[PDB]
Amino acid sequence: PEMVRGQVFDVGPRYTNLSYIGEGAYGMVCSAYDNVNKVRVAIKKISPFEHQTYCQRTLREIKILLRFRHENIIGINDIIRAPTIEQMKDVYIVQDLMETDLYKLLKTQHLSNDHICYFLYQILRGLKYIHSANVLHRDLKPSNLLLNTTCDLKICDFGLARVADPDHDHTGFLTEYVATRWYRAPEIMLNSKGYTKSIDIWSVGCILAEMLSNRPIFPGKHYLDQLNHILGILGSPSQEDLNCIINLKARNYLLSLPHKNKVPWNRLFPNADSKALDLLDKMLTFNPHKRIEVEQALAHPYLEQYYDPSDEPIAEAPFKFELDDLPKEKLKELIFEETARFQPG
Ligand SMILES: COCCN1Cc2ccc(-c3nc(NC4CCOCC4)ncc3Cl)cc2C1=O
Repeated sequence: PEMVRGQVFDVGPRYTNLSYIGEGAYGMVCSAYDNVNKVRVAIKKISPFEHQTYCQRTLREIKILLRFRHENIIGINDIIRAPTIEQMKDVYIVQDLMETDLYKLLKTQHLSNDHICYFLYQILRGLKYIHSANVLHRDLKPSNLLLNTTCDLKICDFGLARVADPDHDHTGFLTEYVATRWYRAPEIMLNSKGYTKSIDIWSVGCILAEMLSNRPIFPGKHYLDQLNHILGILGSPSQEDLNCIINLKARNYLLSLPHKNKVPWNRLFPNADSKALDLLDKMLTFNPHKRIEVEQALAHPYLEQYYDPSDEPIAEAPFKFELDDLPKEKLKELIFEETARFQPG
């Protein structure tokens, strides 16, 4: 076992010469040389077994990604874990290594309008597949959009991904939320658990805006500041949209705010393609029921040079619907079972 930044990476001898990439609350990613396929790969060490929530998220991530196969989505190529539940302290997911991500690219590179268009196309093409499986990504952001030197784009990090559940989307005002703050749709702060597909379209909207200027459109500094930033650009919600917010705490907060008029997109993005801003507007709609869906976004005139629904595949086996109540110890068993197919035996 090699250390990487203090963590044992128990993946050798097949995977050697490890370099730290990044991490999260319960895992670390490294590049590693695969001594079999003779390529570098990405390896995520996941260490979730001391927390039910991280176990839930580990099982979803693995189960979702094992069902998916698509050019614009990062798959799982191998899973390393111990041969018995007793000896299993971590799980390692092996994935295609990509050169960079959109976060790093936007900090260093101006994107031509043709690159923005192609990137957005690829995002939406992968998202069409995800949504067609009845899955939500729920943490779409530039650092989760990987790229290689030929500008192929793949969506990664399904750690917050969930099967859609729109009948249980309602919650109260200021309900805590885990996904990355700057890409949260307004309704998260108002009345939404983020259990419908419209949550991901908002994030893609934010990504498109950020591609146009190299800067996050809504960099909220804290939870309610995120909504402040959204309403500064979109302006005050209409009576009709405000009437869809039935929770009094949320509604009366909105009614307490000074009036704001809509900032026209062509004012924030003077050099942008007019069709790009027309799609941007439709993705960054305040009311989630009125917000554009993934297949309509693909059909938008901005993407006319790429749109080809016959070459925009859907999932063969969508998710049909309960791991919420299960303890740490039973989810470990389910993770062990879910990963059994990759064992030598
Ligand atoms: C612990 O997990 C948290 C959630 N995260 C974080 C993360 C980071 C990185 C990759 C990844 N990164 C690369 N290439 C790098 C891109 C940036 O620039 C250097 C190379 N290639 C394949 C993958 Cl899977 C995946 C994830 C992921 O799932």
